Amino acid sequence: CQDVVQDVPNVDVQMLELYDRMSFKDIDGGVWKQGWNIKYDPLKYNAHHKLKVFVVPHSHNDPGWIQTFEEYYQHDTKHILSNALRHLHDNPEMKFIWAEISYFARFYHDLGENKKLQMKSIVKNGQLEFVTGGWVMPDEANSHWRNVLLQLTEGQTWLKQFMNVTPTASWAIDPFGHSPTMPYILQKSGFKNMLIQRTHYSVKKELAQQRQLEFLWRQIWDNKGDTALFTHMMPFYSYDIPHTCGPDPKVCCQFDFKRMGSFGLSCPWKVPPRTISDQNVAARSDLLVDQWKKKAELYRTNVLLIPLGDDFRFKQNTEWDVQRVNYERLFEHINSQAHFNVQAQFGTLQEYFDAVHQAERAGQAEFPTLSGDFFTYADRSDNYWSGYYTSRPYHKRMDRVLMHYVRAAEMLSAWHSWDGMARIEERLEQARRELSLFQHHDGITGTAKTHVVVDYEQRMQEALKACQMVMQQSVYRLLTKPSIYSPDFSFSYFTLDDSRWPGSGVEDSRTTIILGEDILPSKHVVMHNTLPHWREQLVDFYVSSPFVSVTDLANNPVEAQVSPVWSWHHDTLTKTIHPQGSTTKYRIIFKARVPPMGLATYVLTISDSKPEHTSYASNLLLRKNPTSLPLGQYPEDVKFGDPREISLRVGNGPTLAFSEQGLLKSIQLTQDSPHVPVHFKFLKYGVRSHGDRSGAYLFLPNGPASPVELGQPVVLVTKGKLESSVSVGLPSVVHQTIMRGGAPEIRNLVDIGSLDNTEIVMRLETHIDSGDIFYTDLNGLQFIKRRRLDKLPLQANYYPIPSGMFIEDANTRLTLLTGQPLGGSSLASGELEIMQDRRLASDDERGLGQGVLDNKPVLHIYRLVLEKVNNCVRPSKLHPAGYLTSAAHKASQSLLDPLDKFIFAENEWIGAQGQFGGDHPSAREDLDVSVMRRLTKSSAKTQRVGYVLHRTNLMQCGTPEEHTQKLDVCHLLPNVARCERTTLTFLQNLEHLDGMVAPEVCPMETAAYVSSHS
Ligand SMILES: O=C1N[C@@H]2[C@@H](O)[C@@H](O)[C@H](O)[C@@H](CO)N2C1=O
Ligand SMILES: CC(=O)N[C@@H]1[C@@H](O)[C@H](O)[C@@H](CO)O[C@H]1O
Ligand SMILES: [Zn+2]
Repeated sequence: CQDVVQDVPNVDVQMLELYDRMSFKDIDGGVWKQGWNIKYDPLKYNAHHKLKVFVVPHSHNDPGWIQTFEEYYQHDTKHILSNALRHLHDNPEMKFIWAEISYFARFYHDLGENKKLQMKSIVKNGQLEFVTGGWVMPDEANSHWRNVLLQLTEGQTWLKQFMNVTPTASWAIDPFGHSPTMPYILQKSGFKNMLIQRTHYSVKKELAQQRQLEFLWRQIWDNKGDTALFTHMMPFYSYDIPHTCGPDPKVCCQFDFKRMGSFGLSCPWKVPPRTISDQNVAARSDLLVDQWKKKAELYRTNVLLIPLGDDFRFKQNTEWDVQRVNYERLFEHINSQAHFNVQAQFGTLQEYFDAVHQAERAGQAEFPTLSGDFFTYADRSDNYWSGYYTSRPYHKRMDRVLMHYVRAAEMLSAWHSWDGMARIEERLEQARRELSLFQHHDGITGTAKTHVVVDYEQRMQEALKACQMVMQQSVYRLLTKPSIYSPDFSFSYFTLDDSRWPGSGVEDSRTTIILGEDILPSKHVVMHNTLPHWREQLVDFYVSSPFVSVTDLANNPVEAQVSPVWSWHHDTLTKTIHPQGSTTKYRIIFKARVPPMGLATYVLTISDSKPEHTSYASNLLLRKNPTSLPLGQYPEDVKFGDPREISLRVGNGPTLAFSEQGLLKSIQLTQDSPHVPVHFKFLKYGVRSHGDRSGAYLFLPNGPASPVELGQPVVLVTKGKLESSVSVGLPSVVHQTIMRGGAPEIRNLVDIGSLDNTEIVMRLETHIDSGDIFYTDLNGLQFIKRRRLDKLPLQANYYPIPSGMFIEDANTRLTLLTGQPLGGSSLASGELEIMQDRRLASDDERGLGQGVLDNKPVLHIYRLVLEKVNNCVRPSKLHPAGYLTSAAHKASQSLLDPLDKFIFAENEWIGAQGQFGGDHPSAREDLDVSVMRRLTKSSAKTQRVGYVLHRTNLMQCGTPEEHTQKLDVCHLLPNVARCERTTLTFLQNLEHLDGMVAPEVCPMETAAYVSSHS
């Protein structure tokens, strides 16, 4: 295993270092506004060294943006694809590339057999080529690597089955910034080449000047280079035709033949395109070839890539003709005029890459190596796209919840082969596809129109229902005596109970377990643990009585804690935000111990009085002029008091101190240790009255944030043996700090209401000597070192916080883990801040046509970990990466993949069993079975189950952490006949594993295996 901590990779271009050196000056470079006047030696080419030009026709189709997926399909895409089939069939030399498989699949299944055969033929002959082959062209900032792989697999699996092809070249022309997580996954999925476009204009200029636009992109910790994937970065401002033929858009626009009038399009540079004729082809070619030759000066080979397309292009038949015939005339002239020394033709992306590498092997070019990412993107001036790291936070949080339900549903149902009548495969396919669709760069990014966001939400809601159905049917089968099991595939044996989504204060949807002497004395509940190691975790349920006790299936009592059900209300009358307690609903909390990738059953029983093993939390409402708070049967009376600082400590864990406004002020790890200053504070950012306005994409603050006026907020303190908390009703936010014995959990019920042109940020102020350094993660896969640059505006220092961020000095580190992707940064030494929500009144001129005024209450969740790290073996100062500690990683897992809770629906569960998976290996803490999915339907003689195994890297800080069993995924199911290592998409076998054993992976490595069973 390569060491991912101690060896600083030696690369030609390291983005953090590059950023440190760059001046980022935004000067007018001429026709190429953000570049310079490119010059080339005409004698560079001759009959012995020609310029090979590949014009690649394409059509960018958004699976939702200003119209819904289905709306675009009916209005544009089905026509584009139908005419593409016709035109490519009739013109053998014409080419076309396609990226979004969600649309292709939607179109394909509506075709007759005659057309399906014609389609298979033009793909087979190379005219129609799929690039990337994912369900969508995913966002690369907010997306979790697990979902990026999910959507890639959904698209490629469909392609292999129906088109018999698997793309090895990726095309990403629209994501707003790019992440190294992509080459990571692609390289492990058979890819050999990739292309990106949206990168900071300053970076494009810098790399173009050194001809480093094509590079071998390796991971920041990879010293050997085995993760390297050849990458091509386009050099200009856009992927449209005016910005892809050469440096001068005024000239290139003349070669977009759809802009002549009848199509309702024109050239903003004022010179229209002109139909090519024998009388002007020489002058036209001279202009075009000159553009090509200038673009060619930016690359290292004599092979040039010229994309030809734009949004939803190549729709009308007349459009196909106008682009094809005119370019055909240019090619004939150019290719026959020796003095040009050019050979131009229509081609595909793979053809371009193949030619480049043939040149490379001929020794005409040596490519540079590069590590780092391409955030935060800016397309012009100070317009940085850091706003979408937070836009529509409700759906960003929903993405993470569905991510987990999909994993749990596929895993729980994978243990058995199911009858088609169970509709398991059906429901799972829908769930995977709806979540996959949302990975689109206008989905999770929060940059779509309001009705399109509603469509995505509806689709995800259906996906959640689908996973619940599969999950509960699975639990019933896994925990019911075989000879008793009698399933009704349409029946709900269990109901999922989720305490954090939509969340308290967002939607009152969780069911209360109703117990009563005259109705039902007890109820069975089941917990599921998707993680490959034993796990204990407090779980809670709503019960109709406070006198409830818990036991496991062996009837052993389990220590429990009952607390009231508190809900906050903005009191329209008194004009205050205060809590109300339930008088008929209570929360029971207890620790559930669940096997690796397994299940554990518990029983809740009612009694007339306080049961021996159940304690009751105390409650303190702090504020002036309080009123009574009755709680029905609740044993203890609520206490009151004037606002005052308070301190709490659950178990033998950390001691937390709070201000009189209910906000964290300090943390004391041990009774010896000092009270470390850790202050939570809420501030607001505004919008400029002059210049450009912030919108769904852009973050253009009107200076540093200003503190939110808190007034005298009401604070509620709940103190219990197992769980305690401090909640405060602040303007726009009900802030809660929960303590269960270890790292505290933070929950924010965010309701920005009608506060227009306001962005709410949560900041942590400490004394940590972090300087200008901080760390943020990329797609929940790796942590990259960031350096605050004062030479760049505030918004440029904001980065995606998909799962976590941290700051540290020689001895102390503060890590904030998130349960949803949001934007954040460290604007000053010792600080950390993350945006909660943003309501913007205007459009930010990027095509959306609206501001963001559809905010809705959302429950954001986090874990705050303060740790001493002076004893940890950390990377040297020059290393571009950072790594979490064991505690921080486990805290992240508690947020992203919590235990699942099921409540038995009926009154009696006959044949109920107490546990499943007790014999499953409890793997090392840094190892995870990211995906478990049965790949075969019941009718297959040889059953196949695929597994994706990921091992992160945790810092060694002096903790013995030992005794754990080896996990061999290939033996998790009986009767294994063979074990093979496959690409991450399970589509290609790479190794036949001897002994049928799947070996564990190295730190930061990800592997996929498929076990076959007879
Ligand atoms: O013409 C445009 N093309 C891209 C779209 O494809 C869309 O997904 C982007 O959000 C949006 C970002 O500006 N886009 C445009 O305005
Ligand atoms: C779809 C089909 O049956 N056609 C075959 C395919 O099975 C085979 O894998 C491929 C090799 O690339 O050659 C095609 O002609
Ligand atoms: Zn797009």
